[PDB]
Amino acid sequence: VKKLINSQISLLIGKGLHEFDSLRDPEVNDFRTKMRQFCEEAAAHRQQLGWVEWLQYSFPLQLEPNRALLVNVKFEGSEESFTFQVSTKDMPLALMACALRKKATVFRQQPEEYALQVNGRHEYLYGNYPLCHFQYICSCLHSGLTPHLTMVHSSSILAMRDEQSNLWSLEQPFSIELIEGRKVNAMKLVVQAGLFHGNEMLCKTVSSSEVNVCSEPVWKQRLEFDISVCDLPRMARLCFALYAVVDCPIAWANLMLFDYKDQLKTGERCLYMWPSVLLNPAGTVRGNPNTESAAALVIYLPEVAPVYFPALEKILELLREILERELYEHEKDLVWKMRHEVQEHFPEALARLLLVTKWNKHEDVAQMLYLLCSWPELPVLSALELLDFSFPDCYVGSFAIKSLRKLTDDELFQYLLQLVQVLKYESYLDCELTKFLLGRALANRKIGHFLFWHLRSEMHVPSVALRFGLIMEAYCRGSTHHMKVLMKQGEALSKLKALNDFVKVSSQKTTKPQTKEMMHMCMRQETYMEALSHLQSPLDPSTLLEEVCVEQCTFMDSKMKPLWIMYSSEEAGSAGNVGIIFKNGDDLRQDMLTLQMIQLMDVLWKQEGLDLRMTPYGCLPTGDRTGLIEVVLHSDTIANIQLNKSNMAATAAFNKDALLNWLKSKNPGEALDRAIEEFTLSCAGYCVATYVLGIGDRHSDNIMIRESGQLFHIDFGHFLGNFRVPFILTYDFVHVIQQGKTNNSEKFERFRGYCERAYTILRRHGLLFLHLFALMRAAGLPELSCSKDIQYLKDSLALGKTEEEALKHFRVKFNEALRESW
Ligand SMILES: CC(C)n1nc(C#Cc2cccc(O)c2)c2c(N)ncnc21
Repeated sequence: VKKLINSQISLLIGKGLHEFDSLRDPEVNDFRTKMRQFCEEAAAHRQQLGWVEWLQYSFPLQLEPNRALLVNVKFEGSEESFTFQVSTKDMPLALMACALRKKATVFRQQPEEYALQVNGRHEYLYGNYPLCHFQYICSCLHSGLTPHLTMVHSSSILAMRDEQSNLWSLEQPFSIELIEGRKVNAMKLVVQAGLFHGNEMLCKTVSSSEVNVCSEPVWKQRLEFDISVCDLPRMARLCFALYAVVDCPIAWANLMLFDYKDQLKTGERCLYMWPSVLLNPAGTVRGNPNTESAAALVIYLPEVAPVYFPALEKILELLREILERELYEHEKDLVWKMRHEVQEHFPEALARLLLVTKWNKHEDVAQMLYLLCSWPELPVLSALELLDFSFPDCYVGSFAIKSLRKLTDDELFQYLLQLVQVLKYESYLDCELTKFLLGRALANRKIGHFLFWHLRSEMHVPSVALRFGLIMEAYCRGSTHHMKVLMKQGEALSKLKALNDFVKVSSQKTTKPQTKEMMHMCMRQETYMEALSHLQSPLDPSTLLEEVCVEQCTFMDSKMKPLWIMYSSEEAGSAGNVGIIFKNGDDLRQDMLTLQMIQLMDVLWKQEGLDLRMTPYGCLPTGDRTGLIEVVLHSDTIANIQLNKSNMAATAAFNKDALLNWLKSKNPGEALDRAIEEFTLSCAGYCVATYVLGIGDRHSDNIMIRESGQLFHIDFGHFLGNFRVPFILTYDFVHVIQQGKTNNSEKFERFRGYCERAYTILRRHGLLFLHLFALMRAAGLPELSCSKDIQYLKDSLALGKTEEEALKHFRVKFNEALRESW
């Protein structure tokens, strides 16, 4: 059985556990040891949780950032239900007392024993919050549906919990021996090295002699460095580039100069190199695993007598403000002199001072650290900054995790994406960020859910395979039940990948009706119906994907021929009628990120009382150029609506009418105004989000509308202006805002306000978006690479100007956009 588990993990994580031993690497060993233990202690705790505490682990609350409503409640072991009238202000408990009072009458005769389930979902309503505060009641009110819930008893939830059981001496210059290499090229070879502490180098770089592009090369030279050894900061990273010349790059490689156990390194090292596009401090510090086909440099670290980085005990012994909101040489000096007054009077300026400290003078690091040890904790926003590669020092990083523990789960969920990329910044395997992420992930099943997919989705990337594999194993050890649930998911994705391949081939030999019919047959096979049914949606674990409606599944006509898969649930009703789209052949990362940034805007907007009726649909990469998109139902592209067909509700005299005629046929009588309002509001959000993010190549095929009026965008392969992308106002939306009328500045100008509010709200959190993109640089995304891309955001938010100017500027942009509307 111990064998079984091991083998299911191997299958889950897409790499086999045997490959971890094979390496004969004790760092991997220790990581595997320490992390298993830690994780197992987390599951121990979980099986003693109170029933309510268990619910908070497994089904965390889905909350919003007087008036009457109708609710259906029912009990578990019965089909009989009651419909109570209540107030949106009422707590869940009030409902639960109704229900039981009704039960005790029809059945002829204790609220807190209970939680309410959303029917057909992994979703529960509990806590002291007005019904209307829950996303589910909230949502129910817009669409006009009546919430449906089930009284679940404490014994029934405990039954669930149950089921789920498992030093200063050395003053001479630093040097290595460059010895030999083993690749091929066209013309002379040369090497280049520099000692880096993150971005900043710690001395001028040095070089090789010229060696003809021959071998198999052999240098046997001490490369000597412009820095004394006793100065090397703890996170000294030594970086090599190998290229050729008469500039043509070939390979790079980095290593940490101390091992993971603080011991400085000697003697000889063989270096398996990574392929080129010249010196790459940001690259990983682990060798290329394709040792067969890769160039391997050999070097010799010269045993300097063991030696350890000194323990913290030892380190403990050993016109200001105007600039303080990129500073000159002297400006830096003042800051450093004032460092105690910075700690005492401006603790939030920690970062600007870290960047002034002299990472290549050991004495100064010792003093900086000495301050950091009594530095007050910082706001979440400031902590997010300290995580950047600009702050390699492990003592700073630890302080940043410390400051970040106060992240709520919802906040944590919000920035999870970037915290995983940051892992790519880590120099060793056992690190503060990992324990944190795994700890928080073992405390919340939703966090656990997404950490795992973020990790699984990158197992094809050689530079991260081992790091991520090791983490997913650890999670598994501390959550056997959840591992079974995710295999269920991966098994489904496995089938879609085979089904999607069939469809690509098929669709090149035959007609779309013919191919759809074969898909349906292939899906009807026992192995498929079994693998595609009765799972949690990898896009949102609280969504249950029950029986797949084969007759309703099909495929899109785009290049990669993505799949459209529908699902139903008798137990959830019309709420269990959800759909997912499988796509294989494209990078979904960029789209995912884009979608997370919109969702965040909507959060920030909502927090200031502005609801722009956004449609933040799920989009989740799962594997190599594979992942999942959420089906938004009851929607159609602008392009389709505008085909202006015959024998349709919507055919007018003028192509400009069609889209409004469409809103009309979906919304009879009085209800047309609501839809125009939902259209106007969402239209403003998308105009701002696309403008702020530099998204372009909007056109009527990749914009959609829901029957409610809500407009939203799909298919984002381009942001940050990577084809200055102008703000866009499309004439036919403008026509819808203006309720069909030629002139209507009352409706058109309310629309401008929506835009200006939305825009100015995001400037207030400009720095949260700058920090988040700074951390996304670790993703390797082609369109998020250098400083020019972040500048793009600097300029779109006018984050350097006062709010008078930015708003004035924005107003010129919007006007310009109007000119372009006919
Ligand atoms: C109607 C078609 C065009 N369509 N396409 C939809 C879609 C997509 C998508 C989103 C981001 C990236 C990407 O490549 C594709 C879609 C959806 N999500 N919900 C409802 N209908 C949808």
